[PDB]
Amino acid sequence: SSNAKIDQLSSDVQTLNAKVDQASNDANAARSDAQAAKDDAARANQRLDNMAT
Amino acid sequence: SSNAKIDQLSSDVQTLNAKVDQASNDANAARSDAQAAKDDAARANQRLDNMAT
Amino acid sequence: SSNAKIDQLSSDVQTLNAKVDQASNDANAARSDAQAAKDDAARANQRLDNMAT
Repeated sequence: SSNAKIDQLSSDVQTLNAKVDQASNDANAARSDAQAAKDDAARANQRLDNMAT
Repeated sequence: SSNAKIDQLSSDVQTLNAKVDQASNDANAARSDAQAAKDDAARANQRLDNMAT
Repeated sequence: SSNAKIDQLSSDVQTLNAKVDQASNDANAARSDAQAAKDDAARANQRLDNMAT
């Protein structure tokens, strides 16, 4: 049914919106965590580099 | 065409579902990897902190 | 309205496509950054491991 199909698509879209917003949250969180870790690892390696002296 | 437009939207939705599920996989993987790296960098810095003594 | 609802869904889909592509970019970037950080932290810990000797 045309109306039935439109209604199913409306629900599908809402479900996708929720999934999409959640994927972004996870991605932004990951972007953040990765940035912090990359900096902290860079810091540990700098400290090691200065160890010879 | 109404039916034609509905059919195109149905296909678009399916494509988005696949893209959405893939973005979540990448995000969750990244969240995991970042957590592990942040911990490992934190560990390296702790070991360095204890180096003075 | 059937046509009105179809038009709203078309716009919703386009918005989701943009959000979906952006979430993937963030996720892939995060995957990359996390990989680099995990390697750099692993490197710092290896260097520390060799410190005893």
